[PDB]
Amino acid sequence: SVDDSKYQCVKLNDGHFMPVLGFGTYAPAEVPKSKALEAVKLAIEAGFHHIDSAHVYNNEEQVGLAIRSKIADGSVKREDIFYTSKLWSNSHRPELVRPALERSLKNLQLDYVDLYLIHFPVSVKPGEEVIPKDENGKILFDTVDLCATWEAMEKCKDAGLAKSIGVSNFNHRLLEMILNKPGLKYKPVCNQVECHPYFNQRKLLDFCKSKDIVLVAYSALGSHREEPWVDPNSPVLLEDPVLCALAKKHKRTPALIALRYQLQRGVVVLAKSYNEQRIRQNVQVFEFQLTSEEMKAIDGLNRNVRYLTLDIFAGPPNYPFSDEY
Ligand SMILES: NC(=O)c1ccc[n+]([C@@H]2O[C@H](COP(=O)([O-])OP(=O)(O)OC[C@H]3O[C@@H](n4cnc5c(N)ncnc54)[C@H](OP(=O)(O)O)[C@@H]3O)[C@@H](O)[C@H]2O)c1
Ligand SMILES: CC(=O)[C@H]1CC[C@H]2[C@@H]3CCC4=CC(=O)CC[C@]4(C)[C@H]3CC[C@]12C
Repeated sequence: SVDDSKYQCVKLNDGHFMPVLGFGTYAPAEVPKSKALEAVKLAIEAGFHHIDSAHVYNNEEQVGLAIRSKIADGSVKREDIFYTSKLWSNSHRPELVRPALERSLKNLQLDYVDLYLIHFPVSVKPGEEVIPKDENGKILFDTVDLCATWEAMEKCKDAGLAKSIGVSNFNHRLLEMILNKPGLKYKPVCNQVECHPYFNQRKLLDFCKSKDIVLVAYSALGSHREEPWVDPNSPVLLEDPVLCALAKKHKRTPALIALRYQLQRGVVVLAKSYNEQRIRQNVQVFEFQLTSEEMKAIDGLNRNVRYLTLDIFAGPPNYPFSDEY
């Protein structure tokens, strides 16, 4: 490694710096958790400085241990790790936001997260069930004002427990509601949403840019494809023939093309892998560049394919994916 003390970062609207390539940690239920531990250690070792998890992924104990293990063995300093967690929808009530963050931190054994996000804007009833249901099997939705959720998030930042705060799965209207909030103290630094060449989010992205909100792309390689979350007949992004042709031309891979596309359009990009080789491969995103004509060809792949509809949460007004953007 010629110089691993530096790496590519973007300045967020609160003055903190976010590494532009993030390691995704979600794995399907059939995968055991010891795997998350090793994969995060490998990611750190490969040069990932941004690590994305969430309370609901049920891996934070493992992800935390991997981070502390790599600090303790001298590979990395805490300040050169950007760690994201997320507030699950059964803790949107403002009184529960801080306890949920403290709980993440306790599982992690870290003093702070770098970023805390409202994970999804549809609230469900508080309690131990992450998806609470009634006698008829219907989800018990909760009526919570997310402005009040945001205010509690602001207090977490002021207490130092989250260096930065942001949102996920917010649409144009929901972001406006937060930006116009009475007494707003901190804008969200980011909106983490699904983004890839079949769903390139240009309209939402331009809106985010106009407000200096960074868009953070998940499922940027086409998603984990885990049923029932993702339909098995959705097209497989990484078999796209334009992506494959650019990959061959560049002597890279479809995945790397998909990742590089996001970097060049100003998006911070996540990439999940629990495989040694693919983990290292994904860091190659910084070793080549796409021309304007290649970026235009990738822009032309847009085709309204949303892998993660999360339509179990459809119905309430805060369900984000029924508006155009
Ligand atoms: N905020 C939200 O609602 C939300 C939703 C989804 C995800 N996320 C975050 O974003 C992350 C990423 O999204 P995602 O999990 O949907 O998946 P993703 O990153 O789009 O895609 C990852 C899949 O691609 C594979 N892969 C990785 N690198 C590859 C390469 N070089 N070549 C070929 N295949 C490769 C992985 O398999 P191998 O593992 O076997 O390599 C994995 O199955 C999550 O883990 C999570 O942290 C957030
Ligand atoms: C990572 C991801 O796409 C998110 C979207 C919806 C989330 C799921 C919501 C339902 C759920 C309930 C559980 O008890 C385990 C976690 C799961 C299985 C969640 C895993 C994280 C999911 C799958």
